[PDB]
Amino acid sequence: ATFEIVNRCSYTVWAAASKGDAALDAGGRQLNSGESWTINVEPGTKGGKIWARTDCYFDDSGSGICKTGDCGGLLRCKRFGRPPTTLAEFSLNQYGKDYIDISNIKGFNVPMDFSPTTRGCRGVRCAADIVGQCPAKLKAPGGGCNDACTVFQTSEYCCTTGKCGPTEYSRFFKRLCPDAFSYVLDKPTTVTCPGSSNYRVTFCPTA
Ligand SMILES: Cc1ccc2c(c1)sc(-c1ccc(N(C)C)cc1)[n+]2C
Repeated sequence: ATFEIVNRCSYTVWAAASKGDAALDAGGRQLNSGESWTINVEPGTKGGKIWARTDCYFDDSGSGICKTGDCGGLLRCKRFGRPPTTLAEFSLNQYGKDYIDISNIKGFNVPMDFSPTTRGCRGVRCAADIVGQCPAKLKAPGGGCNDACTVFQTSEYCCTTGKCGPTEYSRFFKRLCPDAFSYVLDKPTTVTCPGSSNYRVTFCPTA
C-alpha cells in the first residue's frame, strides 16, 4: 500500500515509520512545513506505526536525538519511538481487510489526521490542543503530553493484568480526542477499510 505523509505544521517534523523490529520503507525523513513523503508498505504488514518526532538533531551519518519520539538515536527508525507520540497504527490485508486507528496510549506530541485516499471507509483524527491543556503531571520536558503509564508505571495505568478501567488521565485524552484510543482496554475506535487501501497521514491537519 501507499502512504502519503504530509507535514502541514508550521514547524519541521521528522516522520517515522516502523513495525517495531524493522523500518517501513526508509524508516524516517525530515519534513519541512508543507513537504510530503510517499512511502510503500508491503501488503500483509501487521503492527505498523507512523509518527512524528520534534526538535531533532542528526549528524551526517543519520545519528542524533529528538525531544519527542526518538527511536534510539536514528534518523531511519527501526524501532518504535519514545513517548510522547501520537500514533497512526495499522495492520494491512488481515483476512481481506485493513485496520487503522489513532492512539494516544503513548501520549500525544503532534495533531494528526489518518485518512484513506481510496474508497470504502472514513478517516480518524485527533487535532485538539492536547499539549496546551495537558495536566501538569503529564507534561513532558520536551513538548508533548505523556500517557499515565509512561509517567507512573502502575498496573492500572499500564493495564498489566489485562484488567483495568479508565482513569482521570485516560479521560482527559478521550474527552479531547474521542476517536483515538485513550487506554489499552478503551472501546475500540478502529476503522475497517478494504484490503489494500491507500492512505494519507497529515500532521497538523487544521490550518
Ligand atoms: C514541562 C513540564 C512542566 C511542568 C511539569 C512537568 C513538565 S512534569 C511535572 C510534574 C510531574 C510529576 C509530578 N509528581 C508525580 C508529583 C509533579 C510534577 N510538572 C508540574
